[PDB]
Amino acid sequence: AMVPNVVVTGLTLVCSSAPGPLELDLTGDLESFKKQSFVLKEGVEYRIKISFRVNREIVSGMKYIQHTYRKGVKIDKTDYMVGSYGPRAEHYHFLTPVEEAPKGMLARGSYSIKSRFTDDDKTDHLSWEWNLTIKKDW
Repeated sequence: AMVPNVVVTGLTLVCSSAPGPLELDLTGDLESFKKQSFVLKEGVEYRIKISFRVNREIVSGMKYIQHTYRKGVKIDKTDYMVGSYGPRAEHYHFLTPVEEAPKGMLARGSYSIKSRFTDDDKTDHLSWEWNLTIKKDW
C-alpha cells in the first residue's frame, strides 16, 4: 500500500521495422534509463505510446511534454494534449502522431529526451529522462 490515483507505467516507441521491443518500464528505477538508449534507423516512422492508469477519480487536462536535447543543448519542445480520464481497470494508452526519426549523416547520433506527464493542476504525475541514438542501420 498505497495506490496513487494516477500511475504512469510505460513508454513504448512503436516502430514496425524495429527488430526488437523499445519499451521503458516507468514503474522501476527511472535513473537507469540515463545510461541506456533506444536505437532507431534514420528516417524511420514511429509513434511514442505513453501507458498510464487512473484508479479512483477523474483527472482533467492530462498533458504529455517532451523536451529534446542534443549533447545537453535543448533543441525542441513538443506538448501533446492527452485529455480528461476517469478511473478504470485497464491501462490507458496515449499515442503521439506518427513522426520520422532524423535522417542524413549530420542529423545522426545521440539525443536525450526529458519527458513529463502532467495535468491542468500541474501535477507531476511522472518525470523521466531517456535517450535515442539515430544510426544508419539497425
